[PDB]
Order: sequence, then C-alpha cells, then structure tokens
Amino acid sequence: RKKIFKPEELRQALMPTLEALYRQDPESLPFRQPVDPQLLGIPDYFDIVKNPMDLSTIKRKLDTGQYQEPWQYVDDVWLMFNNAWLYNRKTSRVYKFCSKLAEVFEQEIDPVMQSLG
Ligand SMILES: Cc1cc(-c2ccc3nc(C4CCOCC4)n(CCOC(F)(F)F)c3c2)cn(C)c1=O
Repeated sequence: RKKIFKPEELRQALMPTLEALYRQDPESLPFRQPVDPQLLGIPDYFDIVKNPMDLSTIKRKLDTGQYQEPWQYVDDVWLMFNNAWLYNRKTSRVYKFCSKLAEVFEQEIDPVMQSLG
C-alpha cells in the first residue's frame, strides 16, 4: 500500500545506512565531501559528471527533510556510485573504493527497506 513517510522516520531508518558507508576505511574518504576538481587537478570532472553527489550532501538532505520517500535516498546514493564508476578508470582507487561502498550499502539498505514497508 502507498504510504507517507515522516522526515524523522526516514532519518532514523536511513541515517545508520549512511553512517555504515562513512565508517569504511580506506574506501569512504574520497566520498565524504563534494569532489573539488580544482583542488584535485581534474578540470574535466564537471564536463563528464553533470549531477555531482557525495555523502555530505546526502547527509544534509536527510537532516533537512529533502527526501519524501526512501527510494529518493537510494537514488542519491546510487547517483554518487554511478558518477564515480562513470568518471574514474577501472584500476583507480576511487573506482574500486566505490565498488566496496556499493557492496556495504546493498547489505545495509535491504533490511531497512523491508522495515520501512
Ligand atoms: C568521488 C571522487 C572522489 C575523488 C577524490 C576526493 C577526495 C580525495 N582526496 C584524495 C587524497 C588527496 C591528498 O591526500 C588526501 C587524500 N584523493 C585522491 C585519491 O585518494 C584516495 F584514493 F585515497 F582517495 C581524492 C579523490 C576523486 N574523484 C575523481 C571522484 O570521482
């Protein structure tokens, strides 16, 4: 049945899944803040990645009630992953670290989504 989710319900359910990503070391570090192409020396980045996303931005959106439904949060986490797999070479640390975060996220999000429905 279709359903209305309160901002605090989503925060309580979903913030632990986000913290599970932030706990990963070494893999979470490049995902903690928005990519800064100038600092990183990669001026092509915003030419390739049209809709940047990162953990800090997702955390803020959860804290400020910007998700109405859990799939919107899942979509942002996957936008972050897809951006990293699009831009980075397959041998790079960021690409392989992304793959690890996707494994962790898949494990954490499943029982939480069952709980929200
Ligand atoms: C999603 C994404 C993220 C990055 C990205 C973001 C932050 C990074 N900080 C570092 C270093 C730099 C100097 O010392 C501290 C770590 N790197 C370099 C890689 O280091 C690491 F592998 F350990 F993370 C950063 C990279 C870059 N692109 C292109 C992204 O797509």
